[PDB]
Amino acid sequence: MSPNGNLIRMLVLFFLESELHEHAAYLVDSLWESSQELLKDWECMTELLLEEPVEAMSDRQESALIELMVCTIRQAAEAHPPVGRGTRVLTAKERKTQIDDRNKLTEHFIITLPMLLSKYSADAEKVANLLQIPQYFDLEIYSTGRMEKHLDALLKQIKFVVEKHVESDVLEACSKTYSILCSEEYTIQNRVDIARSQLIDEFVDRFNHSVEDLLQEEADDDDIYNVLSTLKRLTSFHNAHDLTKWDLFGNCYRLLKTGIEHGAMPEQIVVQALQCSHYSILWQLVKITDGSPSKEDLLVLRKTVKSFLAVCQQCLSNVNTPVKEQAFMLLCDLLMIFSHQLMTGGREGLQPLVFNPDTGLQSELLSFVMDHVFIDQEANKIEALHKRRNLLAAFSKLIIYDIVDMHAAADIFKHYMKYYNDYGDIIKETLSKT
Ligand SMILES: Cc1occc1C(=O)Nc1ccncc1
Repeated sequence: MSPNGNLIRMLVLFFLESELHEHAAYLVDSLWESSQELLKDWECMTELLLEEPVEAMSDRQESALIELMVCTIRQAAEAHPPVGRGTRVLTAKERKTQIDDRNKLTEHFIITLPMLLSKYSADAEKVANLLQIPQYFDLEIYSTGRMEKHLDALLKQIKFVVEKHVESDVLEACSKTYSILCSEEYTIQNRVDIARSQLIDEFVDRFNHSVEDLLQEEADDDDIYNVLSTLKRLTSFHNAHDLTKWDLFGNCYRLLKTGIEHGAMPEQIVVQALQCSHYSILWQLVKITDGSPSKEDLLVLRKTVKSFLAVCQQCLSNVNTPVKEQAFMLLCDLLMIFSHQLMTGGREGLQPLVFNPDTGLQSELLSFVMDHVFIDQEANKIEALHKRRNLLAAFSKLIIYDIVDMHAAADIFKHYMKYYNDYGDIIKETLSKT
């Protein structure tokens, strides 16, 4: 009870103080054969986190307990070592345990996860880590346990969280949590759908008034905060939720047009308005793949796509390189999606939606690569390199399927590989003689 609480308090200290385990997931996995009983005392944990002391817990150790708690909850639910330690056939008794564990952590965390979110509402890192939990719930128990009350509680708290936060980690964690609760059962489906589309509506109104405030305006620092703040939330959700019924593309399109014309739109507002527009378009495509869509259906989406390909192209010329990257990424996505590939799986109705990038665009997709993939000059650089890598791999796809001139490409890859082709073999010797 407090005998387990001491063992957990010390286990959190051995993790932080000793870089003998870097990764929580890996620590827990290693101790799992040997200390399963302790690592699934979930009441003991939620207690430590929620209770006031009689030695108090410091911000950093709390964070660590929460991260270890989630890792235990996974390993119990999945009943297999995490990604990186995997090698998968359970015995009668292993399976029987998995079922009993899942029941325990669900019954428990349904009750307690709302209270954890409550208490730690402003700690983005903590909230995002906590919201990884419902994915492991036996969601049917929101009916079985007559536990309707606690589902309202969770939803009340996910509201507070979205209303308080703008970090893309938190928001995404909030979007995924809805997707999980929202479609997993029918019993609960209806309830969640309502909470969601209320949450949305509130943020579309704010966004829309915020858009108007800004474009009508001299433009206040607040005018800029309000537009961005709301957009971010809607962009986050628009990935896994189909918000097409609210014409978001419309207002994003204006934001982007104003930033090109008068050239004075904040860089984060542009990037978000780009991403949000893209998500608008993919969900427009999905409805039009699955329906039996008419002529005008197609042609109205086409104009939307060309008017947007235009915006992304123009946005390559934005001063702020983050814009350029977003611009580029969406161009290299969209040009691939709205290729002739779109007439695979018998879907040759979609011919009018196909796009071939003109010369001027192809040349600017060659530009960016020389200017922003292949550049002259800690952990911010290994993360920066993997991105230019993705920007290039996304550009690679366009070259292979002849959507940009495959020879103009090759000549840039020639130019920058020059020293590998000129002096590489003489480097080869070196790393076999030293
Ligand atoms: C670091 C590196 O990256 C690519 C090539 C090399 C390289 O040549 N390293 C080296 C040269 C001479 N002695 C020892 C090592």
